[PDB]
Amino acid sequence: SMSVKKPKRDDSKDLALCSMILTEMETHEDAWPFLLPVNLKLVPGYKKVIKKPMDFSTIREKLSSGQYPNLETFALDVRLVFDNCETFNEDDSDIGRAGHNMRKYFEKKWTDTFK
Repeated sequence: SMSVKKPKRDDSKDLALCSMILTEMETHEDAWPFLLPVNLKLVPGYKKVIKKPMDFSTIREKLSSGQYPNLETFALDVRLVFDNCETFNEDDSDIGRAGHNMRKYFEKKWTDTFK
């Protein structure tokens, strides 16, 4: 509360560390469904159904330009990518499986880097 603070967690490396995680996600072989924004002209149903599209290239631009106020807002956009994928793709599809794999990969990197 006022003039009463928990000890200051060092967040000075968070930008660099999120960048490295994002690099590792970018270079994963199952990243291909997620590298660029879904083409909203060419994928029927996407625009109406997925209220907040997100992809790695959009996260990367947001990261590079100081649009994440903290590491939790960064994790929320990464998770959004996978939540969107699950909303639109069957579990038993290449893209559906890619999404589950990438989410797993991300969550472990996140835990090991920050928890």
